[PDB]
Amino acid sequence: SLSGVSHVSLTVRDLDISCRWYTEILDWKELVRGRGDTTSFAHGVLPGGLSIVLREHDGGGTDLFDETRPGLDHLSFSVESMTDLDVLEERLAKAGAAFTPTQELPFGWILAFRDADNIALEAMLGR
Amino acid sequence: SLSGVSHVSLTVRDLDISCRWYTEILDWKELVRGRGDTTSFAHGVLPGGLSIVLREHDGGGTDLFDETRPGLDHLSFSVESMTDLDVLEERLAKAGAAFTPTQELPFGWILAFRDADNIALEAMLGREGHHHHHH
Repeated sequence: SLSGVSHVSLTVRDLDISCRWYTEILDWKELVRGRGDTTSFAHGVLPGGLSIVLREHDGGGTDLFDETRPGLDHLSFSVESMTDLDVLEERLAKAGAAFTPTQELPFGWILAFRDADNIALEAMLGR
Repeated sequence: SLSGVSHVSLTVRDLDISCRWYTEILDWKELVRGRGDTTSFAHGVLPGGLSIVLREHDGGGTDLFDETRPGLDHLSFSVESMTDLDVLEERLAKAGAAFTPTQELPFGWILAFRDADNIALEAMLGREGHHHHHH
């Protein structure tokens, strides 16, 4: 049957800028780079093994991510301990990224942040 | 350390339509639906454990899924056997959904399809180290 996620492909405004951001913030490791007919991409993997492909589409506007547009509302990553969240907050702050400090909720702790294109991301330590 | 995807929250034009679509196509099972500040949501889980939250924004439904816009380009699921792909194609066809026949590639087989909001999805089966091409 269906097991899980093979990989998530995210559209970014500037490949290079996003590659650096994901590398610095989430330890994303670029494996290969490439060029499509109307796009440029970078396939990378996060600690834990999750595959994340960043894709820049030709002649894209300046337009940022918008939760109200069909597609991604937000992507939530699972972490192993509170330390992971502390480290993320430290990296986010140092990069001057937008983020709301870890909040404790009924089902766990959530750290909500935004990438270089305002894409809504979260890191959660579940109970 | 980061350990993968906790869950994926998708923005959809019509919550009810999407719930039925995901239930019927991917055996998504709704665990609870509620109301947020400016949204309606339904949290469900897929076979294999992946959590998917469907979310309808009160002020949404005017723009279309557009992979050229920041956010999701496409979401690819891992499947265990060819039969999983065969079943998906059958369901997609029966439902009159948008999809292309499963394609055989060097490193595996991929079934590309769209949900009710045209969001780009894929089902993937690996080749190397398996015997799916030996039957």
